This record gives sequence, C-alpha cells and structure tokens, in this order.
Amino acid sequence: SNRLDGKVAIITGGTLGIGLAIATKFVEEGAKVMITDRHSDVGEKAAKSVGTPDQIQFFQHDSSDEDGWTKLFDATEKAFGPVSTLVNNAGIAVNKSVEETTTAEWRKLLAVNLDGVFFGTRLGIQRMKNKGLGASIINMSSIEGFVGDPSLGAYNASKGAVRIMSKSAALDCALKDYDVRVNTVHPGYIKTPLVDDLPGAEEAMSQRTKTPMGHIGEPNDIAYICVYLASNESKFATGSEFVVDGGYTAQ
Amino acid sequence: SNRLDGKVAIITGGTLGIGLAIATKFVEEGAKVMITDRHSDVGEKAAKSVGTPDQIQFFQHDSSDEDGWTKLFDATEKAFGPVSTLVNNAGIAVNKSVEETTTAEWRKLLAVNLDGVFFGTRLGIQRMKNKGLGASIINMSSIEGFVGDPSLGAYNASKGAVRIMSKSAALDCALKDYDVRVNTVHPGYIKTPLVDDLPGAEEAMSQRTKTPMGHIGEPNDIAYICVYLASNESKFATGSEFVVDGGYTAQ
Amino acid sequence: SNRLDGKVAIITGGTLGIGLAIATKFVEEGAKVMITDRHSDVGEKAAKSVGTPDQIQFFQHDSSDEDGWTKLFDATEKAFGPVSTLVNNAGIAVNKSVEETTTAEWRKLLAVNLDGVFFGTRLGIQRMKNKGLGASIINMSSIEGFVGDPSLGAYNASKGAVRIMSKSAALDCALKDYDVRVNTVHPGYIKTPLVDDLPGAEEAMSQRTKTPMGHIGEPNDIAYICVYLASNESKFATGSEFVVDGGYTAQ
Amino acid sequence: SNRLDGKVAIITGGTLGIGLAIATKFVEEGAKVMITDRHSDVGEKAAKSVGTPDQIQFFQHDSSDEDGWTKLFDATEKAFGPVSTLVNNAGIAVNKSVEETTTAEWRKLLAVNLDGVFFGTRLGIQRMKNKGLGASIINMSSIEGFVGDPSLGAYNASKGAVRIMSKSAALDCALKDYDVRVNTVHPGYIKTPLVDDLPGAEEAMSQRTKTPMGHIGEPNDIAYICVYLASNESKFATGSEFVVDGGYTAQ
Ligand SMILES: NC(=O)c1ccc[n+]([C@@H]2O[C@H](COP(=O)([O-])OP(=O)(O)OC[C@H]3O[C@@H](n4cnc5c(N)ncnc54)[C@H](O)[C@@H]3O)[C@@H](O)[C@H]2O)c1
Ligand SMILES: NC(=O)c1ccc[n+]([C@@H]2O[C@H](COP(=O)([O-])OP(=O)(O)OC[C@H]3O[C@@H](n4cnc5c(N)ncnc54)[C@H](O)[C@@H]3O)[C@@H](O)[C@H]2O)c1
Ligand SMILES: NC(=O)c1ccc[n+]([C@@H]2O[C@H](COP(=O)([O-])OP(=O)(O)OC[C@H]3O[C@@H](n4cnc5c(N)ncnc54)[C@H](O)[C@@H]3O)[C@@H](O)[C@H]2O)c1
Ligand SMILES: NC(=O)c1ccc[n+]([C@@H]2O[C@H](COP(=O)([O-])OP(=O)(O)OC[C@H]3O[C@@H](n4cnc5c(N)ncnc54)[C@H](O)[C@@H]3O)[C@@H](O)[C@H]2O)c1
Ligand SMILES: C[C@@H](O)c1ccccc1
Ligand SMILES: C[C@@H](O)c1ccccc1
Ligand SMILES: C[C@@H](O)c1ccccc1
Ligand SMILES: C[C@@H](O)c1ccccc1
Ligand SMILES: [Mg+2]
Ligand SMILES: [Mg+2]
Repeated sequence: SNRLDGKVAIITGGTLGIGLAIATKFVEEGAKVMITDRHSDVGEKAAKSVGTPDQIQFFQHDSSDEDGWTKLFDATEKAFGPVSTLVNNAGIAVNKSVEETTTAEWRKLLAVNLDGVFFGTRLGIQRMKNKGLGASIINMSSIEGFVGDPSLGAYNASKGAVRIMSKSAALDCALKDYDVRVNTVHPGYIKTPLVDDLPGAEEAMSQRTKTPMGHIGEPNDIAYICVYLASNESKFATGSEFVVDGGYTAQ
Repeated sequence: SNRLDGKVAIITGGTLGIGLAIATKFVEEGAKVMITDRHSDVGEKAAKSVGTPDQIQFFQHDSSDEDGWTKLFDATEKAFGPVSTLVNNAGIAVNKSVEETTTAEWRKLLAVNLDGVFFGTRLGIQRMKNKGLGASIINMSSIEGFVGDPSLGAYNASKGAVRIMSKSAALDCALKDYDVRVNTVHPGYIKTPLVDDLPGAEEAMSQRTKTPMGHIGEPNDIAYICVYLASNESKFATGSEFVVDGGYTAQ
Repeated sequence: SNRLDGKVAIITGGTLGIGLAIATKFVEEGAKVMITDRHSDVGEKAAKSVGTPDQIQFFQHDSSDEDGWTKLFDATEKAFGPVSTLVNNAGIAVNKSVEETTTAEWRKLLAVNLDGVFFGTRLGIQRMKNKGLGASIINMSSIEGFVGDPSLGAYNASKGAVRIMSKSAALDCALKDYDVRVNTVHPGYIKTPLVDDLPGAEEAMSQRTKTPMGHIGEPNDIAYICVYLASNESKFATGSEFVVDGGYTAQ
Repeated sequence: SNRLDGKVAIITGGTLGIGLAIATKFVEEGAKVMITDRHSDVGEKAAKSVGTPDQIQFFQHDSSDEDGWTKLFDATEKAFGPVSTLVNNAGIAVNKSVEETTTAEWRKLLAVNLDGVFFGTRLGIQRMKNKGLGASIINMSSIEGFVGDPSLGAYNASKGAVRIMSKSAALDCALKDYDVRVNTVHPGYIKTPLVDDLPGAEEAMSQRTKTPMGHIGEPNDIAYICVYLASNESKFATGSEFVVDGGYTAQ
C-alpha cells in the first residue's frame, strides 16, 4: 500500500502478461498509469479490468513510432499530471538464429525492442528531468541481455543494447543531477496466456537445465521488482540490472 | 506494511548502520528479528531502540564463531518460532593492498566475511529447508564483489567468494525444492556514523569519479532491497546480485 | 611466426589504427588479408604499406552496406581462396548522451556498428560453416560494451548489442558443429593518430580514475589478442569477451 | 617461437594436466620454468619429460604452505635468475554442496585454492615489482568463478575470491607503476588423465546443456592463453578474466 503514492507511470505493452501485472500492482500502490499497445481492442479492455479512469487509462501506440511517443506523454500528463515513471516493456521476438535472421526481421525487431526503448528513454529524460518527481525509467532487458540463445539472435542484440544503453543514460542523469534513475529488469521465463499457447514451451522452460527452480515464474514476479524500482525506496539504485529468473543465469 | 508478515529473521551485525536499518524496516513490515553483534553493550541498546521483545531481540555472537551460530538459531526459534530469513551482514575491512596484507589480517577478515557467511548459509539451509516458510538467505556481498579496490585486497577476496558461493547454494536449494532462496546484495558507499568518523571519507566517496550521483547512500537504501528479497514478492529471484550503488559500478 | 598459416582474413576498417595493426600482425603470422574502408584513398595506401598483393589487398566497402558485404567475400575468395576469419572492426562514435542523440545520429551509428556487424557475422557463418577451416569471427565490442559512458549513448547501445549477439552466434555455431567460433574483443583507450588529433584526449584517457595503468594502449595491443583468437590456439574459446583495457573496467 | 624469451616462470601444480601443458608451451616459447607439486615422485618425472634443467626444474611445495612459497622463489632465482612470471594453478575440489560441506573440507580447500593464491600473488608482487621484467601473475579462476555449481560450493567460493582479489592486485600494481600485471584464466572442462578416471565425467561434461561445443577441451587450450598473458604481447591487459570454455558460460 501507498508505495507509489503520487507517481504517474507510462507502461508500454501494458495490456498483457508482464506489463499488465506491472500496471495492476502500480495502481494498487497508488500510481496513476497509462498503458499502451498497438491494438486498441486489447488495450481498452485491459485498462478497465484493472481500474477506473482516475487510476488507469489506455493509449494506442506502437513503441517503434517516434512521433507517437510525444503524443503518449502529452496524453498521460493531460490525464494525470507530469509523468514520473516510464516502464519500457513493449517487445517482440523472432525465433531465428543470427545466421537465419532476415534483414526485414532484424529491422522490425530492432525498431520495437531497441529504437522504441531509445525513443522512450530519451523523451523520458527530457520530460522528467529537474522536476523533483523522483523519476525512474525501468527498461526491460531480459535474461537474454546476459546470455545468448542460439535461436534468439536479433532478440539478444536488442537486449544487450538496452542493458548498456541504460547505464549510459543512468550515468548522465546522475552526473547532471536530473533526479532521473535508469535501471534494467531481466526476467527469466514467465508463464502467461501466450506461453500457454506455445505447445511444450512451459515444460521446456521448466527443465532443470534451463530454470533450476523447475518451474517458470508469474507476471507478478516482475511487477514487484518494478514497484521497488519505481518507488523512492530505490533512490540510490541507478545503472543496475535486476534479475528475476529462477536461477537461469546462475548456472 | 505487512510485507514480511509471519517471517522470523536473523540479521548478523544488526546493531549499527545498514544492519540496524534492515532490522528496523523488517519489524515495520511484520517480521520478528534477532540481531547480533559481538558487543553486548551495542546490541542490547540497539534492539530496544527498534521495538519491544515480541518484535526484536539481541543475541551476542561473533559470526566467525561456528558453534555460536547453532546457539543463535536455537535462541531465535525459542523466541519467535522457526527461522525463515537470514541476513549475513556482519563484516570487517582492512585497508591494505594484497601486497601489504599480513597473514593475520587475511585470516581474521576471512573468518568473519567468508567463513561466517559460509557457516550461516550452511546452517540456514539445514534449518530452513522443506518447511514451507518461503525461506530467504540474503548475503551482503558489496560493490567490491564486482570491482577491485587497490587498498581492499582481502575484502575483495571475501566479497567475490560470497558472490559466487551464494549462487552455488541458490542452485542446490532450487534443484532440491528446498523452499530456500539465496541472493546477494551489493551496496555502494553508505553514510553511517562510522563513515562520519573517517575524516574526508564521505567527500571522497561522493566525487563523481567514484559515485556518479555525487553523494553516498543511506542505511534505508539497503534495508528496502532486503525487504523485497526477504518477502515472498521475490519468490522467483534466486542466485542473483542486487546492486544499490549510486552508479558506482555502471562506469 | 606461422601462427595463422593458411588463414584468409577480412578485416573491416583495416586501413587505420587498430584495424591496420591487426592486418599487419595477421600478415606477419602467415594470413592472407583483405582490408576495407569506405575511402579508397586511405585503403589503397594502407595495403601497400603492409605487404604485397599475395599477402594483403584492399576492398572498398562501407560495413553498413548489406549488398557490398557479398561483393567483399567474393573478392577475398577470388584473391586468396575461401575466407576463414572475419574481424568486424569498422565502427563510428557520436559524442552525445542518450538525451541529446538525434534520431539521424542513432540510425547512422547503428547502421555501421550494429547492422554492419550483424551483416558480417551472418554472412561469415554462411560462408565459413562446415569447411574445416578453423573459422573465427572476431567482433570488436569495446569497454563500452561493459560499462556506460554518459556521452556515448548510441555507442554503448551498439557495443552491448554486439557483445550479446556474438554469444548467440557462438552458441548456434557450436551446437551445429559448424567449425566457426565467435568472440568479442573489448579495447580500452588506444593511442592512434586520430586520438592525437583530439586535443587533451590521451591525457584525459590516462588519468588514473580512467585507465589505472596511467597511460593508454597501442594498436598492437589489440592486434595480438586478435591473432590468438584467429588462430587454432583458441579452438576451445567461443562466446567469450576478451578485454585489453589497462585496468579500466577492473575498478 | 620466442614469445617468452627471457622470462622465468613458476607454475604451481605444474606436473600434470593443465599445469604441465602450460609448462611445456612456456619452455617451447623460451621461458625457464620451475614447476611444483607436493609429490616429489610426480614432479621429478614431470620436469624431465618436458626438457633439460637449463629449461625446467621441479620444486616440491604445497601451495598452502606459506613459508615454502619463499623457498620456492629463492630456488627459482638460484636456477634461472629473477622470476618474471607466476602461474597460480594448483587447486583442489570437493564435490559437496554448501549445505553438505564439512568445516574441515572448507578449510582444506580454501588453504590451497584461496590462501595459496594469496600467498603466491602477494610474494610475486613483492619479488617482481620494479625490475623491468614485464612481470605477469596469472591466476587460475575457473568457469566456477562466474557461475555456481550446486555440488562445488567451497570451490565456487574460492574461485570467486580469486577472480576479484586478482582485480585488486592488478589495480594496485598498475597505480603504483610496478610493472606487474595480474589476470585470471577461467577454463571450462578440460580432458586430462584424471577426468578419464572419473567414469562418465567427460560424457557428462560434453552434453550440449553443459558444453555447447559438444566436447571438452585439451590442456593446450589453457596453455596457449597463458602464453599470451605471460608474454609482453599482453602488456595492456590487467585486471581481466580470460575464459576458454567451449561456450559453457555463454548460455
Ligand atoms: N513472457 C516471457 O516468458 C518473457 C521471457 C523473457 C523476457 N520477456 C520480456 O518481457 C517483456 C514483457 O512481456 P509480456 O509478458 O508483457 O509479453 P507478452 O508475451 O505477454 O506479450 C507481448 C507484449 O508485448 C507488447 N508489444 C509487443 N509489440 C509491441 C509494439 N510494437 N508496441 C507496443 N507494445 C508491444 C504487447 O503489449 C504485449 O503485452 C517483453 O519485453 C519480453 O520481451 C518475456
Ligand atoms: N558502510 C558502508 O559504506 C559500506 C560500503 C560497502 C559495503 N558495506 C558492507 O555492508 C555491511 C553492513 O555495513 P554496516 O553499516 O552495518 O557496517 P558498519 O560500518 O556500520 O559497522 C560494522 C558492522 O559490522 C558488524 N560486525 C563486524 N564484525 C562483526 C563480527 N565479528 N560479528 C558480528 N558482527 C560484526 C557490526 O554489527 C557492525 O554493525 C558490511 O558487510 C559491510 O562490509 C558497507
Ligand atoms: N581508438 C580507440 O581509442 C578506441 C577505443 C575504444 C574502442 N575502439 C574501437 O576499436 C575499433 C577500431 O578502432 P580504430 O583504431 O581502427 O579506429 P580509428 O579511430 O583509428 O579509425 C576509425 C576506423 O573505423 C573504420 N570505419 C569507420 N566507419 C566505417 C565504415 N562505415 N565502413 C568501414 N570502416 C569504417 C575506419 O576504417 C577506421 O580505420 C572501432 O570499432 C572502435 O569503435 C577504439
Ligand atoms: N581439469 C579440468 O577439467 C578443470 C576444469 C575447471 C577448472 N580446472 C582448474 O584448472 C587448474 C589446473 O588443472 P589441472 O589439470 O592441472 O588439474 P588436475 O586435475 O589435472 O590435477 C590436479 C593438479 O593440481 C595440483 N595441486 C593440487 N593440490 C595441490 C597442492 N596442495 N599443492 C600444489 N599443487 C597442487 C597438482 O599439481 C595437479 O597437477 C586447477 O586449479 C583446477 O581447479 C580444471
Ligand atoms: C526469451 C523470450 O522472450 C522468448 C522469446 C521467443 C520465444 C519464447 C520466449
Ligand atoms: C568498501 C567499504 O566496506 C569500506 C571498506 C574500508 C574502508 C571504508 C569503506
Ligand atoms: C570509446 C571510444 O571509441 C571513443 C569514442 C568517442 C570519442 C573518443 C573515444
Ligand atoms: C570444476 C572442476 O574443477 C571439477 C571439480 C570437481 C569435479 C570435477 C571437475
Ligand atoms: Mg568501473
Ligand atoms: Mg549459464
């Protein structure tokens, strides 16, 4: 209760799975939230399922859309006042090795997972700096920002990029006394309705050679680390990586 | 409020600075706490300053004392019921390079910072495994478990050891379904009454070439990450390192 | 002598500084080498300065140019036989924070430093797999693939991407028995004619708070680690990062 | 040929497996070598198998024996002149989890793997500093200095300690202009006569979920990275970790 009192958050890809759980817990802790998706049908339903409009709203936007990012911040501030918190959660995957990645696949994934995170981080710093908000940018950067996977080549590129670009942003914000922190969160495998629709995936993710806990996580596992990072409890954490992975990367 | 309801925690070196703040926040969140120190004069005063005995007690014990560790767990369970949470926070430093470290200094520091953490982790696993407690062992492993410092040679050895030994323990507990998680916390420089008594230290720690935020942290900065790790909010986090350092290691 | 006997190497940006030294040592160790640059005036002069045409040639190509990559491999094989070794060394920098990076700057840097490395790695795997060549792809991925720099935001993104994308490629090549290794090299600051033309840069790079050795490196420092990685001496090294930085990242 | 001309090296545990291969390649490259073991029967045979006495000798010494370390340096200098190079390779393992490690096991393993490496590094700095030797201390610090293993608890502690203590030493030597570098080498699984005597071990080590190359390494794989680190080719490498692991840690 009340751990995010006063905060105003944007959560990209906030309509499903991890993003939806972040949104849910953010509201529970007193934040106002704007969630996004490119699909209005998913997004309108998502917001109402979490709370009322004084709590949470939806804004249609593809995170790869640079100009839209500006529209999104303006809509959030109109609704709730100045934005304090940004969670760059929208992302896609391609199940190709580097060798078998088409250039179109490469460009499409980087547009969402890398360009989109850049656009959001850049704008967030500009919009949040120097306002006494206790501002926090949380970038989703994966276990696949630490280790490779032979069939996630472009995804690995994007997650390693986010991991280190976030450090750059963290450092500049700290050195300039901007009152903006930047950190990354690195989920392991998480159970969602989507993973459920991939036959055998959860079982495969749960083998001990993959996740030593022997099972995969839940959306709220990622929500709770995001609450900590969004809150003023984490006012001395910047430039760091927060891993919640069931032991995946420990072996 | 209530984030640690039902938990029973031991915090070594829990009478001052970081440990005292962990203890304070743990009680605030509903945990019962046993704090330790080798000095009874510091410890008795510390516990009363935080809460009443149904909340928090003191047990005299040097973490390097293997047999005492057993006494400590028994006293904690007598007071509060079965222990769920262990924070291995006791530690010392020597301001010597590797070259200038005496063997006596080496052995003394390893006895507290490495042997003590081993004894606590080993016993904690034995005492906590298989009880449905949502058990959590939090080992303090420093920014100096990631980077070297030319004048902290033995300290660096100890912190690197804790960092990776904790992964081992995490993995075995996960693979065996013990219901015990093991993680490390890595503070940067934190302001305490002790740092204050070291002339020039805070200023030195606050230079941008050291801590990019331009200031050092506070004890509660470490308390709040420990609350997260002790709580069931972090049930999918094991084998990982949680850094709260003002950007120190990001550059 | 003879450590690269039989090898046929492409070195992008092989006409100056680090790339030129890699080329020089590669020839000295028996490799045939094709160096590239987008500028024919630099490139033709560079090759002749190292050796004769049976040893080393130049091919004009911007590493961001996807179609050219194909032309480059064909020209190298025409000259020297099947390519065994690729050093993705071409790169650019922008001295902007994330906040102050224009979208045009972002795209331009990623085109060279990320897309170019992807194109080369992807093609190299296809062209080198399954030929008994002891093939090796060496990707230049910087100290700035480990730590952030407040004024190198896009560069940091690119280097973190290369760092982890290379692991993906390494893993897939290993799992498929392709006889291709992929590793990254991470230079610290190196003295070149270019650094010399940046007033104050070497001195700034040589402060102990930056490079603890108190001086910066030389091009041959990077050449020698590349010889090791190109050679069959390193036949069990894949998916790893090789740092040569004067201690920069150790503190 | 000649890459270690003039060098005088001590290699602890230099009589078998990895250490023996390091010794072999060091002699081939022009170094004089003193190898150690606690067992004179293994050691005398080992030296003669590599070369003559003007090349390589044996000195009986347990690396956990502090006073002996002094005897060892004196004997090496008597034979060959001032020592330039130290490879701290002696080590033991215990196949126990943290939970199941006895205190006697803990102390015994730390005595060799941690205390021994400390004693050698400390003495090496004192004996090598300020002599224009291009001195290099190479500490064997394992894949198990990066990742945990549930059945190698004490070993993990020791290897994480070596990993970070070496950074400390590297930094102090660099800052003080000692002309001593300190780096760590991190082998994955390597085939030796000992591994061969552990039924099923190589096959187990070679599963793709362990070593993605699908096989384990050979002793010379570690020898060649040590030649690079001992040589002046690596004069700008200090405080770094060199991993040769078949992809083990990349996934
Ligand atoms: N689910 C897992 O097992 C898992 C594992 C590792 C990492 N991750 C990462 O965690 C993050 C969140 O996962 P998730 O559960 O919300 O994903 P999800 O699999 O449940 O669904 C995909 C999500 O991505 C968002 N999205 C995709 N493309 C978008 C675009 N162009 N614009 C805006 N939004 C877009 C959608 O809103 C959607 O919620 C992602 O970045 C993902 O890469 C997830
Ligand atoms: N204060 C900082 O700036 C800082 C910076 C980096 C890391 N750390 C680490 O954080 C942890 C906690 O710091 P702190 O503020 O509580 O320390 P502190 O400097 O305030 O005081 C030392 C603490 O260590 C404990 N301690 C020392 N030796 C002990 C022994 N033999 N047995 C039991 N307890 C013992 C004491 O209880 C005391 O509270 C330590 O492990 C320390 O190494 C602290
Ligand atoms: N010089 C340093 O201090 C330093 C420090 C850290 C990292 N690095 C990295 O090391 C690598 C090599 O450095 P360097 O000394 O050769 O660089 P350099 O500064 O001496 O010169 C730039 C080099 O990049 C190449 N290049 C740039 N854009 C290119 C393009 N579009 N197509 C083809 N080639 C292109 C050129 O051939 C040129 O040799 C680079 O990737 C750089 O990012 C260098
Ligand atoms: N062989 C592998 O698969 C493997 C895998 C990972 C790490 N390592 C590490 O690599 C290093 C070298 O391996 P190896 O092949 O030489 O070992 P080995 O298994 O072949 O034989 C053990 C070696 O350790 C030395 N040794 C053990 N205790 C000693 C003591 N008290 N004093 C002096 N010397 C002692 C012996 O000389 C012997 O050569 C070791 O530190 C080991 O921990 C080996
Ligand atoms: C790593 C995770 O995001 C994932 C990617 C592709 C397919 C399944 C899971
Ligand atoms: C790293 C921190 O624990 C410290 C150690 C010695 C002196 C001051 C601070
Ligand atoms: C990191 C190195 O490549 C660099 C980048 C920009 C300016 C100077 C040096
Ligand atoms: C990690 C390696 O040194 C090992 C340890 C114990 C048994 C087998 C192999
Ligand atoms: Mg640093
Ligand atoms: Mg792994």
